[PDB]
Amino acid sequence: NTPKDQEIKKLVDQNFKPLLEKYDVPGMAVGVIQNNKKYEMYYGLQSVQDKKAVNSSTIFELGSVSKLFTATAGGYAKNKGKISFDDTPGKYWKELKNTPIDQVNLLQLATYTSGNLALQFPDEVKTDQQVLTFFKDWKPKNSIGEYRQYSNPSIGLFGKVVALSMNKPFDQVLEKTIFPALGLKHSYVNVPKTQMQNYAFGYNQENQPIRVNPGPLGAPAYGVKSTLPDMLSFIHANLNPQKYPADIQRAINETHQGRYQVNTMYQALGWEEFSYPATLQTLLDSNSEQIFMKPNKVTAISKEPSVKMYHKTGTTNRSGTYVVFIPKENIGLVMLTNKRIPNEERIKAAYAVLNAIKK
Repeated sequence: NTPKDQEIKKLVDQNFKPLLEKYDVPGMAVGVIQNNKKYEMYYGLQSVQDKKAVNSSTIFELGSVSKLFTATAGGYAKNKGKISFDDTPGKYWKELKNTPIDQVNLLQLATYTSGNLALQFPDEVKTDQQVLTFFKDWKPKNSIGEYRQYSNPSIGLFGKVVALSMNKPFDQVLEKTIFPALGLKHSYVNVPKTQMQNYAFGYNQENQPIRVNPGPLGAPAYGVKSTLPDMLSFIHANLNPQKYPADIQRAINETHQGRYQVNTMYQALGWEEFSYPATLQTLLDSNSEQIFMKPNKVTAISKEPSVKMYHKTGTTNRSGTYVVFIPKENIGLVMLTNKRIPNEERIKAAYAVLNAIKK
């Protein structure tokens, strides 16, 4: 183990490992990628009932971090000419033609500015048929494009349209096109039976194992599962897109462009973006209740910040996910767990590790 191996292990042991006992989390995988070198730390149990330890093959649910793959698929479709972000959803989902939702464009769906879509579908919307009925009956409220409200229905519709534009179901868009283009070999929307023994159980607040299939249009919002080595490769592709072939390189760069600004945060496709260096308070504020749950007025970007960093939290439940990268520093970090941990704690631990790593 190199001098870097030891230093990084120590930093991760100092800042992430205590979270396991503090929040009774069965298992965790934490990785750092720096200058094309991976550093992987595994702790605890993949499955409590099986006494299977977390390892490099463990597959974790990504939760909301799944949206980063929806974003990449959309950047891919757009740069192949299959969609334009100025298109509306009825161009592709023909039953939405001549309905009010066909007045919202795809970029506005992908970046949560339709003006009338909340965090979740209404409780009564449970089947694919009911989702279509929901969108046909939809009416706008706030001026389209002017207010951000984080929303699983919003990006789910975006992902459904992306799949329609590529003439494949969304699961196939990821498993047959996007994941292979990124070199990921153990990332899934549907975990195959030959991998079930590697699939971590999620654990609720009562520490019981929980597994559920997605709701309607759920896969683009929270439906991806992946390993720590695969997620480090994904961060590498975001740090060095120029090393990848053009179609996926263009897709990745598309997810890095700021689309509008809310206070100190810039919304890109999937990724949240910040001027580097971002103070700890700026990163914490991006996960305030105000930003997460309320409608916030957006402002057009004058010019993008000159030096940037990017992160995404994978809230949900039965899992904790956090990913962050800094192009200037050629470094990034991934945290995966099989139990929820307060976002505040994920951000603080990653901030301390990244601020201490020697160049």
